[PDB]
Amino acid sequence: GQTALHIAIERRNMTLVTLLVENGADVQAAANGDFFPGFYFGELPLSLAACTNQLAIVKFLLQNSWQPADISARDSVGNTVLHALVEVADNTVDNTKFVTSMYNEILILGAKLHPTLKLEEITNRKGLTPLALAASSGKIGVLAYILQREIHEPECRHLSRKFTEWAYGPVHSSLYDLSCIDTCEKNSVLEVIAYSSSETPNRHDMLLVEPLNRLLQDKWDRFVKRIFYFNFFVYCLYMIIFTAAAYYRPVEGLPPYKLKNTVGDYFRVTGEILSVSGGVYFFFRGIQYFLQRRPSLKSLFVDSYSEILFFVQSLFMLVSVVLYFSQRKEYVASMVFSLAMGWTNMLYYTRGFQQMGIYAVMIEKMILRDLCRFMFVYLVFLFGFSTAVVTLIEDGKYNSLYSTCLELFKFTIGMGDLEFTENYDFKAVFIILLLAYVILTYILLLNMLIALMGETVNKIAQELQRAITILDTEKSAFRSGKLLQVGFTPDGKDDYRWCFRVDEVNWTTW
Amino acid sequence: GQTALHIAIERRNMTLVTLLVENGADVQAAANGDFFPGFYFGELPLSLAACTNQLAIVKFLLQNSWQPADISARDSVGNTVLHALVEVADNTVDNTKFVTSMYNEILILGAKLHPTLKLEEITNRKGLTPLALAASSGKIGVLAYILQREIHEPECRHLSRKFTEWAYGPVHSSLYDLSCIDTCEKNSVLEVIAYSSSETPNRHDMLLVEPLNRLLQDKWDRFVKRIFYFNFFVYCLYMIIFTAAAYYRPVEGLPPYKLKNTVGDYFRVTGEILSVSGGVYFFFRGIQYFLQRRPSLKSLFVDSYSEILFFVQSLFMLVSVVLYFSQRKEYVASMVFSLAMGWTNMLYYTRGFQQMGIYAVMIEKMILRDLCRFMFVYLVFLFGFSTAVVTLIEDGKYNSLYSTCLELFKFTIGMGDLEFTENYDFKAVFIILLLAYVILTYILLLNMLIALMGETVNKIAQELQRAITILDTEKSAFRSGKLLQVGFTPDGKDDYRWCFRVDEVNWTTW
Amino acid sequence: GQTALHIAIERRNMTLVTLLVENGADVQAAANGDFFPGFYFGELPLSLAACTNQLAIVKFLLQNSWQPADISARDSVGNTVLHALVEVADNTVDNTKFVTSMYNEILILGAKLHPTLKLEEITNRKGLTPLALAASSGKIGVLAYILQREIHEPECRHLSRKFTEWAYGPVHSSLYDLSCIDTCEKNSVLEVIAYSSSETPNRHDMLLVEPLNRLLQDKWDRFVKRIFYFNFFVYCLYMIIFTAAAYYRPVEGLPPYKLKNTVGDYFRVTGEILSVSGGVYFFFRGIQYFLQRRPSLKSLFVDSYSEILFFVQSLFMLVSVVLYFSQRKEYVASMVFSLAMGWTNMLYYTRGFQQMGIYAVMIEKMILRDLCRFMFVYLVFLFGFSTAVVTLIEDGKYNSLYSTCLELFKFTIGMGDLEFTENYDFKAVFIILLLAYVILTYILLLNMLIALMGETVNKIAQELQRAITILDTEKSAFRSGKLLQVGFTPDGKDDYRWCFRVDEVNWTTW
Amino acid sequence: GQTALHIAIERRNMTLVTLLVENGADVQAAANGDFFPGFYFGELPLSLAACTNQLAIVKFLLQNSWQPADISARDSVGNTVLHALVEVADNTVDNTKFVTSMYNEILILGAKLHPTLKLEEITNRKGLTPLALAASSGKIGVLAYILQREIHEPECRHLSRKFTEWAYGPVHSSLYDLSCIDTCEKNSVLEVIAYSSSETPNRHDMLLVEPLNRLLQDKWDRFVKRIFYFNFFVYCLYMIIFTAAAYYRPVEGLPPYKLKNTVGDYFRVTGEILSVSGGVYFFFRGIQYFLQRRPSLKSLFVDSYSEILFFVQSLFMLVSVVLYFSQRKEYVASMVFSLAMGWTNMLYYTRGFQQMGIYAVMIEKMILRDLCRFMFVYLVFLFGFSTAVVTLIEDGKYNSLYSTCLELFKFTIGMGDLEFTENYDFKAVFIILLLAYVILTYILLLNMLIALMGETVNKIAQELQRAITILDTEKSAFRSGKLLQVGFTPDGKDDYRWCFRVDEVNWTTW
Ligand code: NA
Repeated sequence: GQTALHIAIERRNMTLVTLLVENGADVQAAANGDFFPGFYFGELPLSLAACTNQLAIVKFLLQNSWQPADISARDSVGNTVLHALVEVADNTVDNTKFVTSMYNEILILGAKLHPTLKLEEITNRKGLTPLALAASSGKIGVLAYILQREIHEPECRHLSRKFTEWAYGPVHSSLYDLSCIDTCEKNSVLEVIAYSSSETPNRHDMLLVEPLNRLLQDKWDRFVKRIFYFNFFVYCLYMIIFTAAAYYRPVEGLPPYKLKNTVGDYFRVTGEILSVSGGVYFFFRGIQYFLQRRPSLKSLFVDSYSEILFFVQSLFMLVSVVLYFSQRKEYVASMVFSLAMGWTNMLYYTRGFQQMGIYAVMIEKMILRDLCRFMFVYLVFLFGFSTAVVTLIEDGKYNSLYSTCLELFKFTIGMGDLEFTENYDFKAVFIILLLAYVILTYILLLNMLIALMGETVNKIAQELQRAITILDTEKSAFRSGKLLQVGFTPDGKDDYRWCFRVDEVNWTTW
Repeated sequence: GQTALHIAIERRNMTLVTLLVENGADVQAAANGDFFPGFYFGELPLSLAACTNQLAIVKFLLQNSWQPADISARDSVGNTVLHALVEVADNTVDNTKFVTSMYNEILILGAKLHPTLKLEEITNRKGLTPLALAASSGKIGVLAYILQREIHEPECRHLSRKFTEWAYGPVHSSLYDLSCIDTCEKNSVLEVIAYSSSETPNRHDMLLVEPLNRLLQDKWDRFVKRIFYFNFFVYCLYMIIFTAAAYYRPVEGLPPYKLKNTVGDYFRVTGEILSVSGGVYFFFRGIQYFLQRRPSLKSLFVDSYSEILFFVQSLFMLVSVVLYFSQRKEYVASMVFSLAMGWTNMLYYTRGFQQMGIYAVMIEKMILRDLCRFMFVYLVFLFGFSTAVVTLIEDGKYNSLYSTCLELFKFTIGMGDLEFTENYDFKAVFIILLLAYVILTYILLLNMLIALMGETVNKIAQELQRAITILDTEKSAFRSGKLLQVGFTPDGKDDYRWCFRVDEVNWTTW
Repeated sequence: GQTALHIAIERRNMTLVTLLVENGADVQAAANGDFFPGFYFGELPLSLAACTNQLAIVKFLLQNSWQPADISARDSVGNTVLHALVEVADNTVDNTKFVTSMYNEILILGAKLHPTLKLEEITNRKGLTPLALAASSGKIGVLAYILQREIHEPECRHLSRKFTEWAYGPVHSSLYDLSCIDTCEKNSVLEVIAYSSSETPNRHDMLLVEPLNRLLQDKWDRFVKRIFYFNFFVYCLYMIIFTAAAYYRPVEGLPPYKLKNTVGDYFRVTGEILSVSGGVYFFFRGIQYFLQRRPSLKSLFVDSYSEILFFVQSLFMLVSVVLYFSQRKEYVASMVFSLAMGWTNMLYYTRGFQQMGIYAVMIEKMILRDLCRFMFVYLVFLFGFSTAVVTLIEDGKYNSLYSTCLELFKFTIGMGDLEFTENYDFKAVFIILLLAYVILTYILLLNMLIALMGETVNKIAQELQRAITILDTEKSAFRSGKLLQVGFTPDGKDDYRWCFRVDEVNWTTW
Repeated sequence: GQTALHIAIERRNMTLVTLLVENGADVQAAANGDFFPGFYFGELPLSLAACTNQLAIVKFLLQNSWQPADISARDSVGNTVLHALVEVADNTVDNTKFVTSMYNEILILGAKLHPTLKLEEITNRKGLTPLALAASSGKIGVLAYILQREIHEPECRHLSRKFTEWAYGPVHSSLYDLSCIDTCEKNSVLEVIAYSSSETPNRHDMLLVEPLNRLLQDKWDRFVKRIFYFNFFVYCLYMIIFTAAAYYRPVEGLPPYKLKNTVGDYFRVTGEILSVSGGVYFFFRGIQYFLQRRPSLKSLFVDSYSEILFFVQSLFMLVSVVLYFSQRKEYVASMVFSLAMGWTNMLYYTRGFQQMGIYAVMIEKMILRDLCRFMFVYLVFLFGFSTAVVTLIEDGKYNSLYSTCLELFKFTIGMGDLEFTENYDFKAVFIILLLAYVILTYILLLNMLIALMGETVNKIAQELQRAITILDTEKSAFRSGKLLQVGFTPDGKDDYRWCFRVDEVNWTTW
């Protein structure tokens, strides 16, 4: 699908390009090769020039007597030259510098040639703006350049995003464009950075850009602290009510239980109803959370490992209700399961409280990454050695697998047991096997712990929990801007862009 | 409240300032704006010039035909130009360099114009000298510059603080001004650095400046070692006497106890009186310590966590006396409480003894920061799981909460208990709950310990206990200087400033 | 054995060398001194010049009217000038640079003078090419230079190994010579790097050179994943069959056991036959592995510590069979030993699964390096203290060594025992000895663990498991190349060298 | 005591010094001031000039028409100019460079003016050569310069210490002067570095200088390996004999024991005699070791902590003999004590065996530095809490201190005990006290371990055991040189200086 102009752009023989354009060959068309091993640039000469160190060629292409190159052209994916430039970024110092410079130059040139049109709002077929993709794909450099972009040339000042409302000696106040940042209402940058599954390279590094962290802190201190505390208090109240109702369970038999006229019975019924309603609410919240987020199965356990616990607790409560209305005695078992699991899940609110711990990330390094491994290996060892031992046994209580495993389990943990290291032949063989099993398992545990410590030392000497907490609570006085005035457009109309006031104290470069 | 001269100082159009002053507009007045978002400089043109890179403007302002600018002017807060310069410091290399240079230049110029006056002793309304505020607010750079300041120009040599009594080849001896350092008797710098609540940025970094550490070591080796050892010995004697008196408590009944003529009874009465007197003394010492220090409630536990223990021990002893003189049998309980707590508090003297341990700071990282967290979480888990278990129980001894919690406590710690994992339905449910509880609690403990180790490795690869011990013991042969002679004043009078002899061995720059 | 030309080469008096050669003295001969304290260079003037900063002298020697120096001469060891240059490399930046430059220059010059001959294929008496020795002896720099060598001069382009099939803007594809790399079929470089005993300096650092890692990954993802999973599955199946057969062992007496017509008996016989066949297969695989590798006795335990376990398991199974066919009752003991050991050896497949753990190298730092040390020291302590204690004992059950050691063992581990700290004189002496023993042993354990952690922190902050797994499984759709065309030889014949396509995305130096 | 010439040397007015010397004032005399706050230079103008950046003045002083300055003058301490220069060194890069240059210049000048005299052998009143003091006082730079000193000027080449017997291309062999290094027979440098108490700054850093480490390794591989192994074997034999003799102790009563004619009795008597002789030998070796070393009391435990153990073991054996020949039954107790302690002391030979452990220095960081601290604190806690508890007790078995402490000891370690948490009032008080005691003690232990790990990580990331082992075994085929020839003296006599051949492979600077 390649055409001569594409090769000339690649060869950069600007004489040949000028000769091809002098006849007026073409300036758009498109490449559609399977290769286009491969390399993607937007299947256009405009994008090809913009992406491969061509300022002269792109300047010549965008406007010319024979056939001006439309800058608003949308490709099969809708990849505009700006969106293609975003797609090509690779997060390198030289590459980042060059791509930011190219973005600036192309934007200013397009504005100067066509001031009425605004290329920033252009979106692809998927329905994403170039900044939205820069955030989704993890392009830190392009995002950093855009979020604090500024233009110092008349007739295109409107394209800038950061300004300086007033400067005073050392202190000077700067304004930031929050449009498409806090509430884009469609694919807000914060939302995309937060939602996006955990494989993007620099999800954490992209929430430290200047406006974002301050915006999150402002939202927090505005309302989210109160929302979080209210949720914590109401959850504690619900758990206390559930515990009180479950403690006073009647022992007559085979529910349902008939209401007896008394204050205690009325209170018990009220508490039962409230607990069931709360469990039902949790079930619905979890199911619709899953519906609207649609996370990857791989991310269910690595991420969002608390919502699953809440959902299964709700499942336990619902199963308890079902068994309660079926004349069964296992409703109590299900109820106690749910109660204990809720008391455990109360830990979710440990966050939002600095005092409770700053480095609570080892929970994820350990409750799965090492606990599950150790349990698996230990169970395999248990089964194998128990089978060997029971095979060695002649008769008695321990010629069965379960009895032998239950006691080989006891020896290991120091509970010990009644010494059945006796009453059979091959005494030395049995003692040797027992020693081997106990040693090996404790060796394995010792390794898990050594690995934990060795990882934590540099995980803590090499390097956002609230960045997610704030958004989730927000999505359980929510503007974060005031519609300032930053001049006018190419036309003479007041421009309003939800500026976020920020003031920094500086004491040099006066 | 801003006036044209203020703007001109900000704009730095020294032509415009010269024109404004040529008419003789004004050179003092004051700014009083709510803003004066904000920025503080001393609400004067003199301070404004001194604080914002103006040497020419300040030189022109301080003296001029039309209206010389009084350098001794005191503002609403009493902020002199020097005190304002101290207030503006932000602890940056360039900012520190500039502010120190400005301080030097302004001091020398003011001395030259008005040699009789001494601006250093000037104090604000609060009653603090500029050095005192530099120490209180945590301005390390300004303090470091001032403490070892020196002037190499005749007619202003008196303003210097560091000198060179005699230089000998490699070795040369320098003298340091200790006025307002060791015993200012009002707001001594050491005292301010020590008292100041724990939020100042660099309280530790400000006790390493050259004179201070040597001064503290000299005071220590002079007297404080002996004072500390004497206190330790007398406390041990008192504790031994108290233990001996408490051991021989009579068992007759319902004090007070009538004196029986015998040597043992006389000794017992003497010991009881001495112990009560000591407890009373501790109570008074603690109460008046609290009165004269008035620490923040937030700093009671983080800092001064031993004085609180001593005070509560004294409270226990006093309550014991009160119950003793009321015909009650709980005086023994209170007495044993106080005795045990004093034996524990004996640890306070572990400091002052290098040999006992250099890195004993983990006490603070752990006895509160992790012990309290773990206890809280473990108690919550205990309550929830015990309620669940007792709800599951049908009848018997363990259908009560306390009996179940007392045994669920025993399983966890390896004491175990008589196996009540029996004699009821839902056996598997109970065993599952028990396993969950035990596991979870030990998982939590394992995390606390991992966090401890991971924090300690770099707390000990990244970075004063005696700096506080020495001052406190001093405040339970206390001069640290000898009134040397360092020349004369602008007048012809001998100058005495409590020089502290210091000699350093150097082998370069000859 | 040294001759004047050798000294002149050492002295570098190129005038004297030219005068010696003008008469036509000689250009080959050989040195044979015991010294040739010592220094090896290939016992030739050609090699001596090439190895000691002589380009002019080597250029003059290789060709001259009087006596051209044959470059293909082979010495007593067969050390060609190229092979000698490889032997002299010492892995230093300057030395590496110089030796690579000398190799390049000598190769190109030899090709230009004698294009028909190919010096690369030349091999020593041992039967190794220069690259093979560079890999065997651990010469990283020479290997790195050779593996990605390239020549930019006509008439010798064939000597190059790396090419550029097509370059496209940023992306450009390069081809690598895999001849003598993947399957040399004689002494392949990968094979030599892997086999070579563990004393070579940089066995790990030599498997990161550009082509090698990508080649290993390609082989893995091609077939080795499937081979490994198939082996794991079949081993699990065999172990399950063995366990099932061993569980149902009859209890009649004194094998062999007569076949009773029933489905269960048929299945039991089938399982027994399969298990014996598997053990026999493992025995043969291990013995022939040892035969064909012939590792050092020192490397048996440090390396290949799993094959030994498999072999001894097979030995246990064979001994079980032998005792089974001899009317003995210890076949069961041998069978259970083999069963347990196989269940343990199942851990070998933990590798090949990232998820199970990345840092599983501490196994080697600990299962031997610390476990064996601790066991040895603890057993010595046990023997000494038990002898002392039994000597102290007067009469009773514990006047024998075994009874005392069995109980001194119990005290230490917290099992405790029936308190025999009673019923004899010198009570305090016994208690003191017991305390000493217990303390000392736990002190020793505490040290082993401290050393483990202190080593692991920097072993994990300072710095291939699959590099060996892949080769071993390969040697349990195996080409890794496609016979590309890279031009022609000095003659006009198509050249085929098993190119490995590789494409790298680069965004600079255009 | 200062004289005008001293001041002029200090002022460096070489015109004034020339004028003072023109009259011929004096060139020796001496300073004797109490100051000579202070600064020591050798109380001479020659030493003063040499020590304070004076080459011109020292050159003028050493020789002049009026009064040549004797360079061999010895002061009150005998401080020659060279010895004074050694004394003044402070181990700084600039100071080290300058002092080495001054030493070189003064030595060469003194040799040229007076070639017959040799200033190196000059010794102070204490009887030490300048190199000996450089080693004793910890002057690393001066020692490093001297040990590999070289002079490239005829008529003074003899003063050099390092030479080059033969250079061959890359490899070149250098010879080192071992006189006064290996066996000075008086105050050998190695001996001084080893003996010297543990306060010298860089005892370790001074055993890495080029000749010393190679010399130690050569001595080791020559004989010390065999000596060490022989000692280990003979000690093991003696311990086995002692254990066998002690096992068969007769039980008749009240030694001495009459000899009964039998092989067993003869063997028993032989073993007893051998054991007593060995203990006696150890006692004598230890006492005379202490006599000839005379270490500081502070260094007895920090250093040489194994010789003390051996000596006390010998004391136990001797006391056993004494009680044996006095008709007492405690000879057995003493014998078992000595036997157990010897079995423990066997650990001393763990060194000399790399395999047993490289980082076995934590023994010293822990067996004293933390074990003793923890034991002390724990015993204090034990006493205090036990006194409190026994005071609380009313009657029964535990109204005595020992019974209560013995059980409060048991609770802590998990042995537990028969639950006496019962049968008295103030139940809650007792339980609270018990919890407090147990917690506090385990908290303290946890801290000791945390400190251990935190210290070991950087003690092992920041930085000789055999350096001491080798010397001690040597001092339980001992030349290490061969009397090479290195030219002649200023006279025409062959010079012999025990050269140590050393050859280094170098591949640059040809
Ligand atoms: Na136990």
